[PDB]
Amino acid sequence: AGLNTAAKAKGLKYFGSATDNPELTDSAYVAQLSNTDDFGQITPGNSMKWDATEPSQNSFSFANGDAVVNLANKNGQLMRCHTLVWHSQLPNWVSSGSWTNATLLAAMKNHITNVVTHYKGKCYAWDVVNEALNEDGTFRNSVFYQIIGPAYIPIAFATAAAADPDVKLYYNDYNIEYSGAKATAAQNIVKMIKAYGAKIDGVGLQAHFIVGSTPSQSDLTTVLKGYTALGVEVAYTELDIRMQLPSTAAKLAQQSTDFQGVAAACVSTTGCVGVTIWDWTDKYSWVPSVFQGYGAPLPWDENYVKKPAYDGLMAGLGA
Ligand SMILES: O[C@@H]1[C@@H](O)[C@H](O[C@@H]2CO[C@H](O)[C@H](O)[C@H]2O)OC[C@H]1O
Ligand SMILES: *[C@@H]1O[C@H](CO)[C@@H](O)[C@H](O)[C@H]1NC(C)=O
Repeated sequence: AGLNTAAKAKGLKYFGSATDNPELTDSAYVAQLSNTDDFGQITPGNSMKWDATEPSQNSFSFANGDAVVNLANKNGQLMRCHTLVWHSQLPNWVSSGSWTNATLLAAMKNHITNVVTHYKGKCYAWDVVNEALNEDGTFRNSVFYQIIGPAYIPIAFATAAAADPDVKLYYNDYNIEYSGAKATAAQNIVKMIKAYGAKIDGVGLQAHFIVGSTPSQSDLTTVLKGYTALGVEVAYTELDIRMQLPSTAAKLAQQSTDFQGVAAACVSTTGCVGVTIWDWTDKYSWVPSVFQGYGAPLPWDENYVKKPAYDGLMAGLGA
């Protein structure tokens, strides 16, 4: 009957979607987000990030994150929880701080423990560290890397695992879905976390792709299997396939095949537990405001009508 039923028929745990709190007032939107034929899983796009959950040091704020969890709960949908440690969407107090390793570590760990404990039992997975890599596979020079060094990564994982030993702990990034230095470096992150003795369960592959320039199914699959070989699971976490505007029939058809290969790569890899799209309607995509001249990235259009990419996903899921 839909993306989520099809995914689960093939052994995935879910097909899901991100959302954000302003969208939850739109009844037609909510009705489709709440359609469990299509979505068995939800990710909050913004309300579990650091700025949203710890706007001042030791002063936590969960209303907006909780409202997304309550909608998934109402629907019987799983949650992915996103994201504990990331260089973006930090509150001023983190980015402007005069830190030592000891004082930043205490603040980071306190952030993790409080947010993960708050959501204990409520998340299928956490994206514990997000976007820690440069494109060449070096570490991104965030505040956390500059002050703490590489250890911030395993320390973050270990702190999350202490707070909630059951939730799947993921490393999440973009441009780690195709073969190259960045994906190799993401494998090396998995290895490093375990060499520290810390827990990592999954690799999250954002999958912000471009129509006509999407990784092939074969390379996607090689990359997925390069992570599952390490003894972790994998998921596509933020799938969207942005097109160079204007939209045309031919671009919409290409977009379909591009989405199809992503779904099919996940099915083909035992250990790929699911796909989440970064919202589901073009109306609410983050893409146009960030990638100038691109848009129409999702399987429904801006009036909530299915595009050819819906069918491409269904075909890649073998439905
Ligand atoms: O802020 C980051 C964006 O930079 C990231 O942009 C990448 C750039 O490389 C490719 O173009 C990839 O397709 C895009 O998504 O996307 C995640 C976001 O948080
Ligand atoms: C910060 O402290 C931890 C020990 O808590 C350590 O693993 C790491 O090397 C330190 N980093 C730096 C840059 O001093």
